[PDB]
Amino acid sequence: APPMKDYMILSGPQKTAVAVLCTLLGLLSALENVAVLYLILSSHQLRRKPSYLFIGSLALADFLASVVFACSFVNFHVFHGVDSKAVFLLKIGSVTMTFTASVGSLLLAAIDRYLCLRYPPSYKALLTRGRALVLLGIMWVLSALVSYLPLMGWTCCPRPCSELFPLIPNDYLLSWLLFIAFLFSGIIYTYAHVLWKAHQHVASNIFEMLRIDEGLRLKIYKDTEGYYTIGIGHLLTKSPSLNAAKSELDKAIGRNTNGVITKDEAEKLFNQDVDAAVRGILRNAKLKPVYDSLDAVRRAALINMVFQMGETGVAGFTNSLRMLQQKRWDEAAVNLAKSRWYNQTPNRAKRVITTFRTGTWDAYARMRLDVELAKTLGLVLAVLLICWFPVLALMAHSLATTLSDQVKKAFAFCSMLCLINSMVNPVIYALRSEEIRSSAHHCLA
Ligand SMILES: CC(C)(CCCCCC#N)c1cc(O)c2c(c1)OC(C)(C)[C@@H]1CC[C@@H](CO)C[C@@H]21
Repeated sequence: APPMKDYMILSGPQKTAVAVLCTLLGLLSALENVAVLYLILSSHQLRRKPSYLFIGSLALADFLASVVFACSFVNFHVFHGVDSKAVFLLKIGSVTMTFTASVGSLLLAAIDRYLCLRYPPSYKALLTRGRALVLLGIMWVLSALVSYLPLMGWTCCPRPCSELFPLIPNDYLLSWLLFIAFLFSGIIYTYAHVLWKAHQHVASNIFEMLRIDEGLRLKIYKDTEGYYTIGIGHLLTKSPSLNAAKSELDKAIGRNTNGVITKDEAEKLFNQDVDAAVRGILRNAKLKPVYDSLDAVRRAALINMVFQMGETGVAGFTNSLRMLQQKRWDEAAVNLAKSRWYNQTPNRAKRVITTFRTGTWDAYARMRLDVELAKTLGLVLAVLLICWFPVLALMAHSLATTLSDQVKKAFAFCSMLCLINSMVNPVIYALRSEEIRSSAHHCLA
């Protein structure tokens, strides 16, 4: 077995360099984690949600790691400290558990977001307050099992020992690294899916715009005016007869629908009405110049208006139409707010008016705050990936070839990044998370 002092390498000023960085970063990391752990339990709206149970569990795994790692790293390297032979297997095992639990905490946070975005109405039933804690425990137990194995019956006896960590073999590290790479593969595969489903909800085009405003329905419905309609506002007949509307439906689809149409039929019939709306605007002397100046987003906002009150109606908004052509967005936004169209349908008008001033689909963005929560995580996962890649790579190199004191020195400075990662992560939540930033004004006082 190799000696304990052989793993202590400090070429003069690098001993006081770890002493100034590791002690400052480790105390500052435990300062932010405690400001997050209490914050989740302090606010009534944050404690109930399962997403914040994984944010809290990360801060819990980070707080304990920030104190256990910074204590034992400065102790062993800077002050040449050796507590006991059994206590060391406890120190290392405690660091191994707290940092593995940070990874696992984020995997559950990534799984939480996958279910939320992939299956949104079935999320609240697929993931409950209890189920999240059951998943937390399972993750914490498997964290402790893989982390304390050396402490238990695993140690390097006839098998070669690791040149980075004392008393631990190459075979156990290989096992933990492969286990951690399995947790990372889980994170990468689950989050790649999270970004794909988040793009689906932020995706906008006119069909998805008017789907919100007009209201999609594959069954025959009645519009505000009282006439029979189908899909995205496709008025069938003004007539009070449903059988007349049912006949009009079979006429417009070319099949015996019996009151129900398919989604791609509603999309077919929609683009049929959009093409017809566009032609109407073009064959309108007052509307065409306005349409000519508007972009792919603002053009859709005008078609939205033509869908609502027809070409002859929209053409009447001469005051606003002049501003839309002159690109005076803010002046048109306030002028349109002074219309009867805003006084009759404020809900829809505000959104339409916004698309005219911003030039963005943000006004029609579904699940925006739940989607921005997935964005927060992405950055947290990026930092995690950045900081941990050099540390794990040196541990992988350790098992394949023999490494000299020059590599051993470099590993100690990479180990400092885990501490930086755990310090940076609660700052990301303190800046992006809107629910945390909104609670930051009330909870602290
Ligand atoms: C943060 C981490 C990268 C976690 C790796 C988990 C172990 C893998 C398994 N299974 C890590 C890196 C370290 O360099 C060390 C760590 C933990 O723990 C203490 C107790 C502070 C050690 C003190 C003695 C040093 C000997 O050179 C190694 C120090």
